[PDB]
Amino acid sequence: MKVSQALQLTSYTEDMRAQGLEPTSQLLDIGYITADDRLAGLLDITAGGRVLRIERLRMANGEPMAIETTHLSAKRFPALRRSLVKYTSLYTALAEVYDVHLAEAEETIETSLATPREAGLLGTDVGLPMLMLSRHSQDRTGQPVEWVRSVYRGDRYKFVARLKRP
Amino acid sequence: KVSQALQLTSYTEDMRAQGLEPTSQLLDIGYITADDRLAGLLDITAGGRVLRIERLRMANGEPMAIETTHLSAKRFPALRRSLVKYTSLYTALAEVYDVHLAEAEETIETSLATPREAGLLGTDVGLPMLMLSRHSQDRTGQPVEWVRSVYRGDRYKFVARLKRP
Ligand SMILES: CC(=O)N[C@@H]1[C@@H](O)[C@H](O)[C@@H](COP(=O)(O)O)O[C@@H]1O
Ligand SMILES: CC(=O)N[C@@H]1[C@@H](O)[C@H](O)[C@@H](COP(=O)(O)O)O[C@H]1O
Repeated sequence: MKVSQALQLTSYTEDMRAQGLEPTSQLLDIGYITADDRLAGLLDITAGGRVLRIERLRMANGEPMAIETTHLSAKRFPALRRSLVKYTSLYTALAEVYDVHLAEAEETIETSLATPREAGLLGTDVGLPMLMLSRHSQDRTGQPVEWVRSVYRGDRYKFVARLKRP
Repeated sequence: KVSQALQLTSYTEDMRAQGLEPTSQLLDIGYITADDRLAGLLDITAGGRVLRIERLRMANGEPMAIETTHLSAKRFPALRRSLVKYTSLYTALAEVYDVHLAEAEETIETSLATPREAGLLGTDVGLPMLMLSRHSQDRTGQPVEWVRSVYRGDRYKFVARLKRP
């Protein structure tokens, strides 16, 4: 009953088309923030630097799946906020508008509980275990492009990884 | 929350990969009968004998996970004393049986702690847990193990390196 998601450097839009499900999104909030030392180091920008923050509800066939909050350097991508009016896929926007392509990412997987707001958005009981993911991605020139923190419904997701003995 | 890269390594290797000292407690070990599910996973006949091993995993002495391992009993004679000997299942597999893991599929999910798990892990019933399953095959292409582990949600995180094909 859970979606089985392969761990791979792919977009939510790509992932849902793999599942044969229709991906839609709801822009919960978008705008600029000032980076603290942590976010500055992750995006290789000067402390105090401006960060585009994008928060989206990701749905599969109209049902809430996850809330994703993505962070990118506003200085590098000043027209990206506006460009997302035209693109549903962030990765597609980066490729077509800025010729930026992701090459490597580190993804972290943890579990914890949703905030009251998240639980309301996802339609889950607030006591439901959730899958808390982060993704730190870099492009083909080795520059960090995004830092993403996400909350995936614990009752709808499992992740799958292929392991190899080195 | 302590980090741990997803790759085909043992608990022992992963712990020594950090500065953490791995210890385990053997909770139980015994034979069960395989249902169709397990029989398929281990490539034995339904009704076949499976060795189930239950271990408590500690990092620097603090309880971290309960790990339940399933293997074909017929394939691994004297596995119990061999596990006592080497402590690492993977070391035992290599040294005793000349069995070497080549590939595995790992599943990562959430769950809630059962009363048994909460008691063993010194935590609360209903604490969010990370539930990981590993299905591994050896260099002959044969499945070796099917493992299910429950990690304290407040103490563990798993890390994966992604690269675009
Ligand atoms: C790691 C994670 O939880 N989600 C990633 C996220 O890092 C990325 O920003 C998004 C872009 O999807 P889009 O191109 O469809 O907007 O795809 C994935 O879902
Ligand atoms: C959920 C999982 O992947 N558990 C793996 C398990 O499949 C594997 O049998 C175990 C081996 O460790 P050991 O040699 O006993 O120290 O390492 C665990 O981490």
